Amino acid sequence: TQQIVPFIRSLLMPTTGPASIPDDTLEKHTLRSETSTYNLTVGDTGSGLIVFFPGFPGSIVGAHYTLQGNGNYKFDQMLLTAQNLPASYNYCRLVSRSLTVRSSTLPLNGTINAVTFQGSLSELTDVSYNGLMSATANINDKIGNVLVGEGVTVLSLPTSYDLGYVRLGDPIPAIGLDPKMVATCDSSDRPRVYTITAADDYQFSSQYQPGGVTITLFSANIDAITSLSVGGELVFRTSVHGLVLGATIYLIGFDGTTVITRAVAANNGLTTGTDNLMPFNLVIPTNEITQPITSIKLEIVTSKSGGQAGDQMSWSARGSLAVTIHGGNYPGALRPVTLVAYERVATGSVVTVAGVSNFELIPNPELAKNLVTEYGRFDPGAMNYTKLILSERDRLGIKTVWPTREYTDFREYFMEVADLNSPLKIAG
Amino acid sequence: TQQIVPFIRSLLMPTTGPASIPDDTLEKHTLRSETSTYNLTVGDTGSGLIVFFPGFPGSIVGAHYTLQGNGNYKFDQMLLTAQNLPASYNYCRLVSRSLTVRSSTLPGLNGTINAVTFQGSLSELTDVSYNGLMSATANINDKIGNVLVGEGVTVLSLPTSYDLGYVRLGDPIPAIGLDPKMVATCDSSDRPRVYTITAADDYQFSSQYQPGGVTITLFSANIDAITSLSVGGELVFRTSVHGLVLGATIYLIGFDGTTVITRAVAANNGLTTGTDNLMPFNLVIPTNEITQPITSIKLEIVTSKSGGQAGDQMSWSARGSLAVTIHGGNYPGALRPVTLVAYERVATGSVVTVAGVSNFELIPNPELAKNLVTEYGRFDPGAMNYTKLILSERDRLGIKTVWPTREYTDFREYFMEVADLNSPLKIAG
Amino acid sequence: TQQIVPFIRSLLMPTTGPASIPDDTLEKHTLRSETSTYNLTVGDTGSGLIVFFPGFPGSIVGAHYTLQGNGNYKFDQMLLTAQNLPASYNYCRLVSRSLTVRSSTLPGALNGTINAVTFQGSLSELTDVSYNGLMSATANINDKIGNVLVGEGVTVLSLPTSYDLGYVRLGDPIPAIGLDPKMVATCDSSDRPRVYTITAADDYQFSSQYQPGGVTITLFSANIDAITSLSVGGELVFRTSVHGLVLGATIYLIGFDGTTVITRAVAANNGLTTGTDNLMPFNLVIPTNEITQPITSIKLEIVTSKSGGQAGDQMSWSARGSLAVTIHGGNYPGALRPVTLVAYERVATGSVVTVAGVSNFELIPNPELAKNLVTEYGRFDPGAMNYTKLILSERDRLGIKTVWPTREYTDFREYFMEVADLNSPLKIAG
Amino acid sequence: TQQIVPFIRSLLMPTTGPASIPDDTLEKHTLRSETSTYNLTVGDTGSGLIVFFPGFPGSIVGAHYTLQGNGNYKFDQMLLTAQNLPASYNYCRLVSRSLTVRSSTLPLNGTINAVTFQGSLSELTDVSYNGLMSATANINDKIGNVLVGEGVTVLSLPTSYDLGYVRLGDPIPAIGLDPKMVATCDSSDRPRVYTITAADDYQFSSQYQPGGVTITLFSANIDAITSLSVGGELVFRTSVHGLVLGATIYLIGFDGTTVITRAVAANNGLTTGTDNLMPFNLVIPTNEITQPITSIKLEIVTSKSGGQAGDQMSWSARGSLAVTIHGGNYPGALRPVTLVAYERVATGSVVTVAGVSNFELIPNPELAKNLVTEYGRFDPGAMNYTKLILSERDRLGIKTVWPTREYTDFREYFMEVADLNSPLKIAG
Ligand SMILES: [Ca+2]
Repeated sequence: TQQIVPFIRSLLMPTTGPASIPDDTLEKHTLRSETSTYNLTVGDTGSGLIVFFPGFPGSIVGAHYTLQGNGNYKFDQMLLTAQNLPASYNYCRLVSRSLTVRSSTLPLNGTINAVTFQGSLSELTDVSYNGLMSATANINDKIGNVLVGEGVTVLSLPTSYDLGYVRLGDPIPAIGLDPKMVATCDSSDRPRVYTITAADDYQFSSQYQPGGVTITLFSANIDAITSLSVGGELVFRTSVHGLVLGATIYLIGFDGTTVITRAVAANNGLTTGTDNLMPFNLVIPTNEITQPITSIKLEIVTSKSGGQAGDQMSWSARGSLAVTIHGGNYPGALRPVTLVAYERVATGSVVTVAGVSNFELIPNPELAKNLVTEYGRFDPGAMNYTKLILSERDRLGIKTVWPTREYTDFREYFMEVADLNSPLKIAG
Repeated sequence: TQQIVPFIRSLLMPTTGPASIPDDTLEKHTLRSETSTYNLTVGDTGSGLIVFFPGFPGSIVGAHYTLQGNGNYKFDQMLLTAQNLPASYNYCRLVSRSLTVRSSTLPGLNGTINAVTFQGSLSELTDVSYNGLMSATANINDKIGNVLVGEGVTVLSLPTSYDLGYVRLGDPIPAIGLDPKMVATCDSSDRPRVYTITAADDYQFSSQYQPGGVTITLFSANIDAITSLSVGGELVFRTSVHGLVLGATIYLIGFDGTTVITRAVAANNGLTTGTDNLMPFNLVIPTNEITQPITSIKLEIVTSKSGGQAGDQMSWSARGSLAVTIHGGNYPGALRPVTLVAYERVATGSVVTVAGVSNFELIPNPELAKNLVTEYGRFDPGAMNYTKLILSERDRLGIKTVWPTREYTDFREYFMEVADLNSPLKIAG
Repeated sequence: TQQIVPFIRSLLMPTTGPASIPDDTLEKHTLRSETSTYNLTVGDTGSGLIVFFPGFPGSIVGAHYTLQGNGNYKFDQMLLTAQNLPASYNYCRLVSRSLTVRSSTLPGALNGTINAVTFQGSLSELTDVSYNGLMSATANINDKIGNVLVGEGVTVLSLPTSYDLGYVRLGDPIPAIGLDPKMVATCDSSDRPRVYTITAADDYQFSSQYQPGGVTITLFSANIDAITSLSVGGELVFRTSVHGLVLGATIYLIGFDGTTVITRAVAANNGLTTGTDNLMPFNLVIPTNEITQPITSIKLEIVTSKSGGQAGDQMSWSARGSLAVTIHGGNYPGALRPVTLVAYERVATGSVVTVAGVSNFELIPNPELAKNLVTEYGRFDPGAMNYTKLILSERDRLGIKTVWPTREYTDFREYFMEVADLNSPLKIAG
Repeated sequence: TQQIVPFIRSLLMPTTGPASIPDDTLEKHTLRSETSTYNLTVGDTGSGLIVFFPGFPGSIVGAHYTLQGNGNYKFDQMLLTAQNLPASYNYCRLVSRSLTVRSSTLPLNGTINAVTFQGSLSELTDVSYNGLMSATANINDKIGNVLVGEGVTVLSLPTSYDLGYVRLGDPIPAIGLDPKMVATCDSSDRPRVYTITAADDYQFSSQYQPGGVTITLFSANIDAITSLSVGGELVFRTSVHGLVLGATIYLIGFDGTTVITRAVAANNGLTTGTDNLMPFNLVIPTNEITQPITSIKLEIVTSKSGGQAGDQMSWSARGSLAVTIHGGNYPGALRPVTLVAYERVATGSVVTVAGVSNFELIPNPELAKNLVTEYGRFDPGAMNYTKLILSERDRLGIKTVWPTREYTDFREYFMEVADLNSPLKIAG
């Protein structure tokens, strides 16, 4: 520390403002802060979960779920940046981010457990208040039973530097006959791909039914916050004449709710002694994803034209599908997740979220006319200092989740120099 | 500056030759320069536009458009590297590049130049007129106005990110096939760009019967492509009317409004009542089909009926989104920064001369690799820090992406004041 | 060199253990070593080829092929890491790797030599893979070694092809339930895909007389590379003047040994209508587990038959379209790219060619292991990367090879690594 | 640089005058400069090509070709030294050379592309204005789209030192009955040899023709500016009686034009069941070569004494030829070539060439009576300095082809000491 190092200051105290990442990604950019402010209402059980995406390169900060009588979560709302970055910028990179979670009202209130998990949302094996505590072995990535009144601070720590600029989901110039037409340029670099072999000569056998017989061929945990696509093909064989197949893909939210439902093939006759192809050509736009996607499943309906008492409908199925979630493997886009769980909070009280997110940004064409961009400030040793700090993360006690009181202490313990500027004022 | 720093020299004075980028991308490579030389002819209006892709990792340097009586641009030709890199190399990275635009011959001084570097791809520019260019950036060192054509302009490529991966060039891959016109390449793929177009969300179509059908343009959207791309996704059609037949075509439109590529996506396609009718998109567009930069995509649909009469009212509902993936499209330099050089008031028939040097890190193809030694880059510490410092002070140093050539020449000699032979190595021991 | 530099030590002497790569990719990770041990049996010809993927970010180390009487190679087995990384970890980055190849046992035989090269391309890109032909795959003298005695053996050392690489997703199983026992769901290496584009036809005219059973053609064949999952997309469009033509089409993915690895019917029994486009879409996804050996080429066959049929019937169609073969994470440096070939010949039939290696990784544990596996940011030492850059910059004058006569590598180890100095007065400090 | 180094000065600024090459070739010699001055006229297409032989040890500097409507070149003239060195000197060595090409009149004018190619003229795969640019990979051996008004400077850079003295094509004392008798002593050291196996049991078969049937047995690219010879033998076998063979060798110029035509065997009966020899004993003197030779071809005429409708004439041929071009492999004699191409220059305008060539020379016997010769000035470190400079050629930007403006700048940037001579004038 001398004066200090703008980047370290920004990284460890994001509410302080942005600084350019001192890596090798030399783009002309501009630096911005976006606040997040939410007043969430506590449900009947007095318990709930905030899912944060600490590294998300853009306006999505997290999602809030209330816990219900029956032990299920129920989606409340997305937690966003104050304004929608893709409306003004085309490219983006996360510099630093911190969020504060505490109670503000009562109609004192319970406790908080928090973890930073090194995987995407659907990968967590246990998301209960208590179960959170073992999502990492890292002591500085979990905090237990912090009083809600005092609150918790979530600090975003890096998962890789020299990251590319991410395209935001920015609207692209387009005209179309449909009012509800939407055209964007999506986060794409570093896609995540899931491959699901749904069937390898899977035999299906069942008696006839008016209305048909529905099965769930598979269900698989995947993650998506933004646009994705499904490709691939199932091949069906049969000895039985006049079978008609229906198939639907469901994308399921964290709360078990159907987020998206897409008929992949409806009313589709099967021919005897031939391959019957069922292609998958799904594109799911960002705006359709009303809450984080947590799993994908495929249902198949089998029915017969004629039909009787005992008819026995049978088919064989083979094939694999590929689920590409665009930009999904970009560190921060899905990957690190910070869960903040609260319980025993009085029903009707307010859980207050306040955060600052800092970005390197490239303006969209209209803003670029009035927004000057520059290469980052050069200070050598900024990156080495960051590397040193992170290297000593555990001995320094630099947490991703803090009791706010402890984070406040840390701020003043660190940051003991901010020294005006000695004789520039008297120099010459 | 001590002696100097090969990379800085190469970056600021590309005509000087190549140097390895001093980042962390440690590959065994070889360093090469490729010249670009063009003598472009000025059209009737005395006005035109050169689109440069200053950061393009490969042989595509830009494109020339003439401006026409009716105010439209008309494509002239691609501006390329002297030789086709993908014929000899498989992987590539741009080190540095500069280009010069000026007039040489006058027919039996000519006008002015405006230039900008725009931080987006070609189709993203809101205004591409000679005058309108000047506001594409707010950055004073990324625009230059009313430079005399005789003196000319210098385009200097400034970085948009280091630690970039090697890009696969569009290199031919060994292949045999029954078709003479068969082409197999391995394309720039890393860092794709993806556009998502929701063309319809229960869009109702309604119209009276027509012999030959009724054609509509469902959507049109600005996209960018110079190299291979693909279109995926699906539209779903519903209808109450029997015997409707659908035709659908995708058009990829050039900067000059011209159709570059036209692909029937579904021709003659009967719609069944009370069911989803699927129209999949499985398009792959190879690089060699893209004769000029793609600027927009549109989809037309033809609706016709088997029978047909006077008043028949054909109706359908449509739902679905498409995804346009342009391979390696988000790789910084591949589409992103664009430098426009516009000229006007140049006498018709005069020559606008382009001369450039492009510098590359390259990996040879298998046949060349047998005779082309590759190495890790020369190590000099502080090269990257010095680059970072220079760029950090870009504006106070006045390091432009577009220069009046005279000012760039001055800068060269102002900078580069040491190139000092090599003092007593010659007398050492 | 002072003490030394853990990373350089790991890079140049991988059997020594792992160290964090001193680049800018700051992830909380853990460091691990995985051994590779194989005892390969020499075939009838006394000759064979080991294909190594020195930079592979994961458990695939290489593949062994024996050479046969007829001059063809025949796949033996994949060479892997001791345990399957994707079963325990989700993300991975290669730190360093070295492998040893030597004779250990013989029947009865005093012959046997190794030629080896590191080729800066993927397997299918090599123009000549014969024992002798290897020697010209690079011009780099420190990337080839010739006629090393098999008894002494060869050392393959993995040298970097780029730092600041992203973590690669391993082919890790993803939680899934399904009606099929043989159901498999993974999250694959995807970042940095490789894409091949094949224009299979541009108004290609087909013409042939009728045949019971049909007339099969190979429309195209193209060299591609795949070790892990890939997909095929695109479309062919067929036109015809002849009524009642039925088309069959199959894609074959062919192994290095000319053997069919994967065969997928793309369209079987498919009637063509007169005066219209007839679409043949490609919607293929090939999962990793189906790829039993490295894929070296792709070909498409088309069968043309007619419902009726007679003596002279002349079946004709026109075809247009291109396909795209995406191999997931294929362009990630190391995934396909550098290949080291170790060829042996004149080894006595029935003798053992022994492979021993160590691979070092930066790893992120899967959710179950993450509960008990502490992860950290890498040890900071400044000048580690500069020192690496210096070393590599002077690679040729230092004689740092990717393929060594083992005896020469051993000498190099002791020539380098002349300081490992205990730790002077910490023991007496205060 | 101290004062400077005469040789480096001469090498980098040839217009400055000659200096002795500081190698080990210690001959008593004399130093001379010869200018080259040409005013070339631009043809109909406004386009043309100047071929320079930058290293030529003697009076041949280059050749000018105009480009024609049909895309062919047409030879204009040889570009020579001001006076014919072989008339006055017997031996010679090139020290340094520079030439300038620019427009001097109009009847504003076009552009120049230039390259130095490390091979002889006929070896260039592409000689078009645009194609030139890829003849080398060396950035300092090519220059693109230089304005003709400003012009280009060609600088000759070494291709080997410790070269022998070359015999010029000097006239030798001789008397003869023929007025047109010419006797010279030619550049011979380091011959270049081409070997052409024209036939290895090549079967010829064709129907009879009054006047015969002519074939071109082979055509091969070779290079010659000065004297050459053709040796070797073809052997013909046949089953057919009364066949008569004619054979002619053509040496073809760069412009596709026949430079030299020599009947090798005219009217030559073939005997059945025997080898029929056709020897090659050609000597081509320098003075017959009116423009650079670019290829050699051999035509054979086959005719029959009798002759009818269908007669079928057949022969088998075997043998190889050797083309020796005297002194051809002497570095500079054929080897490096610098091409200066211009286009878009107005028809009728003058392209002006001005150059200086510097030589080490040994006078002919008559001049030797009045021309003092000496061993070169000794300065140690001259050669090391040259080696250093050339070793750093690319970082110093020492080009073989320059935009003249850039070369002029270089001259004044270099050559910053030429310091009179401080107190010799005041010494003692
Ligand atoms: Ca870096």
